[PDB]
Amino acid sequence: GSSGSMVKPISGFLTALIQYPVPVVESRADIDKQIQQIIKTIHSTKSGYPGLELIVFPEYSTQGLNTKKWTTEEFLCTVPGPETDLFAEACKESKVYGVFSIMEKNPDGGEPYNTAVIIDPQGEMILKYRKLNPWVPVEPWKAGDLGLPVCDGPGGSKLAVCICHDGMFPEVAREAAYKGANVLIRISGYSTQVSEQWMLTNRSNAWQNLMYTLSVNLAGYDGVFYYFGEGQVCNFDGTTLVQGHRNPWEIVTAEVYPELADQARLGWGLENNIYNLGSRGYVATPGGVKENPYTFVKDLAEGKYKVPWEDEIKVKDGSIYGYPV
Amino acid sequence: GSSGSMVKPISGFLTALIQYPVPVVESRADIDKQIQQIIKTIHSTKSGYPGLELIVFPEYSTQGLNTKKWTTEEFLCTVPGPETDLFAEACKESKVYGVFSIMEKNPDGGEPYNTAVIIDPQGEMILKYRKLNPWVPVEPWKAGDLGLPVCDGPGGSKLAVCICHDGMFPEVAREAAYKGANVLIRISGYSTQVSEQWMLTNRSNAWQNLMYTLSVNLAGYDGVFYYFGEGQVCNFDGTTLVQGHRNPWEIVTAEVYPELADQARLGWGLENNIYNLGSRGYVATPGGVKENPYTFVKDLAEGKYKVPWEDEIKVKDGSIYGYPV
Amino acid sequence: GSSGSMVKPISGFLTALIQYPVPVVESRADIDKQIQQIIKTIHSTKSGYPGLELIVFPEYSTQGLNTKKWTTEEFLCTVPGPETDLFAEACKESKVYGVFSIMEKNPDGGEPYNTAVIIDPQGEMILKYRKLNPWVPVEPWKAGDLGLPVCDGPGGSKLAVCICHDGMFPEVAREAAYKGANVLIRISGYSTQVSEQWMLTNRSNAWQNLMYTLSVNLAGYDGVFYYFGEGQVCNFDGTTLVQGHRNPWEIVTAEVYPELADQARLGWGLENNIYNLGSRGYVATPGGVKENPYTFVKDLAEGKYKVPWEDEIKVKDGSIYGYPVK
Amino acid sequence: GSSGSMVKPISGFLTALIQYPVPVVESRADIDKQIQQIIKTIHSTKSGYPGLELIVFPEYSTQGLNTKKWTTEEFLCTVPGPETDLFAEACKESKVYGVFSIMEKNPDGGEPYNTAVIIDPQGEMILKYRKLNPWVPVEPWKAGDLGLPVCDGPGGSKLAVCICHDGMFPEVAREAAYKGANVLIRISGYSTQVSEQWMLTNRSNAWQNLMYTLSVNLAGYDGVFYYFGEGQVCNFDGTTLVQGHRNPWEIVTAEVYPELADQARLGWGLENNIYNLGSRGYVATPGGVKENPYTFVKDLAEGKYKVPWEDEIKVKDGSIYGYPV
Amino acid sequence: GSSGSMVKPISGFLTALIQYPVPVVESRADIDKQIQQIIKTIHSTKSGYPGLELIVFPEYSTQGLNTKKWTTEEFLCTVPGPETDLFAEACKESKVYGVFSIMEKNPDGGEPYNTAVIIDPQGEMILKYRKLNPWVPVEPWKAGDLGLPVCDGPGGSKLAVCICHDGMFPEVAREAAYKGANVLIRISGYSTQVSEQWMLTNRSNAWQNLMYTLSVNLAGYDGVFYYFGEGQVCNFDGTTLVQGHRNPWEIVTAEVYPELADQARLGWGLENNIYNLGSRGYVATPGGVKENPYTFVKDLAEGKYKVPWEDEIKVKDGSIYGYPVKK
Amino acid sequence: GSSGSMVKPISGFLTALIQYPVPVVESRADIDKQIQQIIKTIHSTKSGYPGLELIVFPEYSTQGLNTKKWTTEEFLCTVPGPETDLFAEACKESKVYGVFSIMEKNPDGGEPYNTAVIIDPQGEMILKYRKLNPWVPVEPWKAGDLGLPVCDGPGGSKLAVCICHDGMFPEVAREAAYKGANVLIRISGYSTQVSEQWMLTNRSNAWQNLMYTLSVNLAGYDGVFYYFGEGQVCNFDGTTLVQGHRNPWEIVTAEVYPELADQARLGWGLENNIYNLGSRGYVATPGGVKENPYTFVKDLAEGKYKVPWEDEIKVKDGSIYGYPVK
Ligand code: NA
Ligand code: NA
Ligand code: NA
Ligand code: NA
Ligand code: NA
Ligand code: NA
Ligand code: NA
Ligand code: NA
Ligand code: NA
Ligand code: NA
Ligand code: NA
Ligand code: NA
Ligand code: NA
Ligand code: NA
Ligand code: NA
Repeated sequence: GSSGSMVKPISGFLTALIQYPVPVVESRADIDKQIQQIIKTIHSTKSGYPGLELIVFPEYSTQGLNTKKWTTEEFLCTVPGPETDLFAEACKESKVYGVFSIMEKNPDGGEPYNTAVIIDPQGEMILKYRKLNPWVPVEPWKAGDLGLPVCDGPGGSKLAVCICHDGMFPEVAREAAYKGANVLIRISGYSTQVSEQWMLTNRSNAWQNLMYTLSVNLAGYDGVFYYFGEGQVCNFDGTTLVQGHRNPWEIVTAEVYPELADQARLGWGLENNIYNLGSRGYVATPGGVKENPYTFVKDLAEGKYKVPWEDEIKVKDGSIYGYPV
Repeated sequence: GSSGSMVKPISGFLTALIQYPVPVVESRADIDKQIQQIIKTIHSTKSGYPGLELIVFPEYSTQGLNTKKWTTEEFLCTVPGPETDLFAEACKESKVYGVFSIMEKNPDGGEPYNTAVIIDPQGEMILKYRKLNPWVPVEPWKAGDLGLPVCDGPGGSKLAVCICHDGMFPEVAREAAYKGANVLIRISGYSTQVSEQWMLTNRSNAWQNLMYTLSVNLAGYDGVFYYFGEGQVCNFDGTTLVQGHRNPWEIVTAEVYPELADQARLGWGLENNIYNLGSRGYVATPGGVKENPYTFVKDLAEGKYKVPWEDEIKVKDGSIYGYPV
Repeated sequence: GSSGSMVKPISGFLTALIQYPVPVVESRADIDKQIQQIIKTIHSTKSGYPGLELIVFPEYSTQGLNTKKWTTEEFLCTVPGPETDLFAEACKESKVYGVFSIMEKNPDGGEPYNTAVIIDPQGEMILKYRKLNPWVPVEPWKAGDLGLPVCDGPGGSKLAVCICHDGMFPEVAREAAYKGANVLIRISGYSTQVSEQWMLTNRSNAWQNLMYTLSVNLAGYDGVFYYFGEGQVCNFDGTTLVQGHRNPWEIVTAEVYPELADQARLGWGLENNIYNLGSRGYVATPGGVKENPYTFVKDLAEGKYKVPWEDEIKVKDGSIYGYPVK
Repeated sequence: GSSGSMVKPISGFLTALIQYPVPVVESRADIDKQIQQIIKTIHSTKSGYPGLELIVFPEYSTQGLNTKKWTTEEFLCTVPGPETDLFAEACKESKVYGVFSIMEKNPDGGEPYNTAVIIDPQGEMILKYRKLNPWVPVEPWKAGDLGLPVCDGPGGSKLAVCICHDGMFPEVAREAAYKGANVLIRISGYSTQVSEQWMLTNRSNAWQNLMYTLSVNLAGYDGVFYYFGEGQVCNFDGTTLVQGHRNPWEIVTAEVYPELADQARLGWGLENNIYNLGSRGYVATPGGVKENPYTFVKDLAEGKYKVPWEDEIKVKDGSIYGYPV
Repeated sequence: GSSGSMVKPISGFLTALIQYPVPVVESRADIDKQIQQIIKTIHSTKSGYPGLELIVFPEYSTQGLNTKKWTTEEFLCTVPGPETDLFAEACKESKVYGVFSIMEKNPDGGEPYNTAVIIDPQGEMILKYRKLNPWVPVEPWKAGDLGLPVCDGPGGSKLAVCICHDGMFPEVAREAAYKGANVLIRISGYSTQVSEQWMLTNRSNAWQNLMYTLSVNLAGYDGVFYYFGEGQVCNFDGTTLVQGHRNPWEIVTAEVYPELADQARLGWGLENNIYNLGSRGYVATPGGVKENPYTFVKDLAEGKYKVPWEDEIKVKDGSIYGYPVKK
Repeated sequence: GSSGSMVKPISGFLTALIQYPVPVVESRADIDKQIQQIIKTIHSTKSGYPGLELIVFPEYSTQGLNTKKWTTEEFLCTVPGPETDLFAEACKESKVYGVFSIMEKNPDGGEPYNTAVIIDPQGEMILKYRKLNPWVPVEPWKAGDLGLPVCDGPGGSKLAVCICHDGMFPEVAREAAYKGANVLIRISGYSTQVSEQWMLTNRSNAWQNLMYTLSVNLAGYDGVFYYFGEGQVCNFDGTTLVQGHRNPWEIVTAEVYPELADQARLGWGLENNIYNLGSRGYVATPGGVKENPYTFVKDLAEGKYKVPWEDEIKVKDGSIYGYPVK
């Protein structure tokens, strides 16, 4: 990749990551005002960067983090719904791919999901993802049930999205890559608690999988936490190409060349780790050793991952934040 | 942890990571010479740091990387054998735990293993590990078949060792932690190709698992590659506490406090990721959702991990380095 | 220490350092407004971080830096007084230790002090400190007369506070440690002039004394200076564990483990400097050489510290900032 | 200051800091060898940098750290003596100021001193300093008894020297400045244990006192420790101007402008800390408050500095390193 | 230099670089507001830093970047004019040198210029510079026609100013030095696209010419771009002495010692590059070889600089930003 | 680019920059030893990195910096000559492009040149460059007279080479780019005096020209100077991709993708500076303003570049290093 210009590059695409100000949301009218602001930002960012093809908004940019109201019906939406339809129309008008965050009413009447979507330049929803790893114990969201999907994006990209806490699990980035993604998008609403670990994992998620990472967090203060922004683009070898600071409204742009990541995946010998993981020691054993050597992988596959100190873990429900058990 | 002093700390232990000069080895006599030099280093390092409890030598410190001879009978050892017995006697005399690298004859006559051992202050071998992920296509070693073991170490530690390339797989660090390790040791013989990614993964391996990492590579030139050294100690939150440069014989020391990592594992709410991985969204679903959402985990567990571009991967054997297919 | 979570750690405590926006204060009503905002921040920060035990506000967070009014009666408070009582009630309700800044009317009628207090989770004032080293020539405050006190804090801590400019004097950090502190708190209202030296001294103050440092400055623009924020937590070996940027309202949190600093003080050989300072060369001389080798220490002790170029120093009063020379 | 050229600057002087290889010294003949090497280095460095006025060698550059022989008569010298005479002749011939390290026989037959000298371009010894703060418990040296002297140096400098561990005490840098020094020279023989804290204190020692710092350590391995080098020049505001790495024989040069430090001392208002220390709150109290507010200063002045936990300190003699009672 | 205090240093001067908030400007009334705010900032900054002698405002601090109105008559000014007269009165009252940005009506009726001025402590305009390298294709400004002037400044300085994109051309910094400048001031209204390259070029512009650099950008969001601030002072050897972050209203101050740069220029042997450029290999050839070895220098001098891939360059007019393509 | 693997990438090429130990050279026999060692390094490096296409050796790697002997006939070579023939045979055998440094006898008997060559995988010399900017006053070399040439390299590259001090002149990097280079190679024998400025200029040379930079210096001590190594690969936007430290024999490798730099040159709008330099303000003036605004460019083009303080410059000959003046 590169820090880029304002044009569609010959190889690849231009992205803008928006360090969107954290919303303070008290009612549905406030959600409508965030929707209008997000839409305004799509058009304005396209006017400033005419070659733009992928614009990325953070987790909670639509609805905020009003922890006293965020699972009320007033604060939830269907996906797709009227709100994603408005985002879609704006993506169609500006001819961009957009990434949006919606807290989603559960269609079966159970606990709501934390959802991300990608909409293409024709206004079609091409990816819907439900956050696999809610940020417990503060978050009430149901664990996502759609796996980690991938879609075709601009400039030969294969895109996956993950949300905030998801990106701390190397299993999320590995899965994205395994499903074919050469660009992992991470949209986020973290407080300052993990500012260093955000940058660190954006780099490791990239390197381990020969995959670009594009990552952005909300920025500013909502009366409880400060959200750090730190929009970040990492090359497929883990090198940071562009890094935002902690200001509301910082825009982080870069040229990304997906073909280079694909080529490394096809071409690399030493450090072709995405391939090596499941085909070990291929010089000694033609084709590589396929059997799994990791007990955690077996246990997790079987739905019985259990750390040996689990009985002594103190925080296992939401009571510390006042959620009923 | 801390950059420390030369004493046994009240809560933990003192470690010395040796950026051992890369050996140039032409015969078994040269291996004997390296053995003697390693042993000399155990005693000298203990004399300089009287509180020392864990001394760590890099991969290939015993035998070098003579790629024309490294799988000949002359260049291989049994584990345990006379060579590990000499290391053991030195650990007993200096009253330290030691970590050593031996290229190991395969007891069935097949391809040899790349092995690491931990020996305790009584001279007992308490851990034997065979490199799970050889550095293909340059390395001829058989994929390890002993899993990733853990043992009791000094200062309340639970130690695991991995070797070089292994530490680029987040699955290795995750497995170590899952088996109970609160300190992952990475012994390494990498060339300069991965200097940045070495530091990056030592940090991410620590953070993702609330685990200390202690990591050291050979240093210097062997006539083919330059080996970067870069001994590194990372806190359980991923923060680098001490970092060596690229000189032969640099010694990197630090105080490590294993109980702090155990306590974070028992105590942390937000970012208790080692627990969260297999018990998702516990606020919405009491006890957490246990079902595996990752296709790669299923496929790997089933011995059928296969990336979707596998047929187009160019490097699948050792022919580029002159190994017969 | 560590960058931490939102829980009370098993060995220590969780702290939040608030890069409070610099207040623009024109009247007593504005001071009341800041008090309300500080109190609101205590409750809101505790709700976000349930394990929180120590919340730290910067210098001038209560009253601002209105240099045309800051020594008028309207802009000063008694310590304790109604304002610290309101802070105390908030610390009691949220069950936290709090650190606050109050410009203090001098009880004898002389020049006012720049004061910091620590209030415990029962709402008791457990520490009162008057700034030893006013930021001259801009600051009008009387040099502090209470020494550098220490108190018991959360998680086995022994806390000391210093204010802004104080932390540029290694003598301040040394004194805190010598009085028993294993955590030095620095509350500050600096402009951008010293941004780099802020971070540097927070590290050196820690390392030299085998002591944690927790330090935070106001952030934002007041119409004259930009205040840099840069909340910072340093390990007892000087390593920065967490670092804020320059934004108003950034919260910097960390886990601190005071017992690790105490243990290093008891255990370290090489680099046990807090002990070595006054007991030199103990291998050659059993018990160490005790006699003072520093002329500045003697002179300062005797109230006659005088640099050899003192007669040629140009700035010796507040006239450059329009203070009358008295 | 500046990273400079190879000329005598119009306002100041050029310095070369030598990351001299740590000597391995087994006899007096080896000490003679180091003397010859040091002298060779004076001449060669002057030939390379014709404007050079101050060359600085590290602690133990003459005699090494043979901890089994370093207090024997064979390994000690008188100061002045034949060895400093040879250094002096070399300074005279090359027309430079030089800074040298000698372990010094105690003229009364008691424990030896660790000594530094400055010799001028006429071959006169203009400064003799005995290490105030031996690095206990490893070092056997008697605590210095000459205070912290200052002398006139090149380019309007007032020079002080301190040794290794001394520079960890802010009281040493403060004393140098109080005696009139505008350049503090730190010659050192530290192991890698304090690499970070070396750079940190070289910066703080400068900033706190509006003083340049010029600091250099031995580099390389002596069979026990690795010595980090890291020659460092800091501006009077604490900014690092030039920084060496950890290699034997690295030369760190810089232009230093002493009059700029003197001018800041005369001119600065805010942050004139060297003046402010003993004259507090001068706006409220004309002339400043002079009384000492620091108990440690009183106690130290009275020869009774005693930390409140002193009875529980574990390391109070050299027994951990095998020094008798 | 040094991070400094708030006094006039004995050898040099104190500067304040203002990371002025990017204005959102809809009308002339908004331009008048910015003028008042700039003036307020001059007085307030002087009150905070009594030794201050040079205050620097960014490009577009007066008029913003309203790309739909920025070349209308309502949004342009004459230089000098009533607006620079108000800046001048404020410099006189506070006794400082000031650096200001004005989008300038072209006196011949052609396309407007992007202009910077320096005003001295007596309120006299001592430098006027028209941006040589407009930020194309977004900017409509006429390429500057006044060269790169220099003037006398405080503390023995010889000042030059350049504007934003200008500082990406090493030819600009070289020219400033060649004309005698020992301090190059760069005033800027860049978006985040070049945040790293800003810091990099401020250092290289300094080192290559044995020249101090003082550089500052607008900060904040205007509804289209985020402007990064990053006020920066570099020593004459390229070392960064002080660095601002990306916040609106950050003030970056430093002591600068111009005489140290002059002395290096007179004194340095190895790396006296500003001299070496045009007198090569003087040990082998007494006086140095003077002939041009660079084809680009010849071509540029002759007004025929043409890169060998020029015919394939895609962006050669303003159409991608909706500017009509003329002639 | 990328930190890469050991393979020929699908879009570009793999390079190895050798931080070759500084030679201490006392005679022609020592030069022959360096030639053998360089050749050995070509073969060994190819064995370690089978996809390698470009290997780069530093300035003075063949002959050292024996300043008392370096212009004697014994220490000089012809270019081409037997020595470059041996390098060429090694490049042919290993199938790599190689970059070498030779101090070159002047064919007219005058002062010698400091020369760099590029040899291709068929053993053909495809580029010869004489150092334009000798490192005065220490260097005795004649100012180069061949301009700054360019050649075709591996992976669609257009290569230029410059030598040490040359890379401190932005005019050198600009010229390389103007002649078509998308990869500038800088081979160097600097002392530690310019360590920081080396890294800085390698980045600015890249960014200003939308050009990759590949740069490497000798490393180690020769009895006079320490040579810093610091092999460095910069992306065409100025971002450092790989950075060596100061050790002898460090090998710095990277994948470089020349077509990405060409594409940015064709495609970029904002910051297409290599184009913008000579066609200014093209929105206001169709085609851009072509007239030169820089007096230094006019003066230099006219062979009359003269700084206004030139009469007061103190160092104008080699006398400070003992070179006779005339
Ligand atoms: Na638009
Ligand atoms: Na950007
Ligand atoms: Na269990
Ligand atoms: Na593998
Ligand atoms: Na297995
Ligand atoms: Na423990
Ligand atoms: Na994993
Ligand atoms: Na330099
Ligand atoms: Na200090
Ligand atoms: Na790599
Ligand atoms: Na000869
Ligand atoms: Na020739
Ligand atoms: Na490399
Ligand atoms: Na010409
Ligand atoms: Na000519």
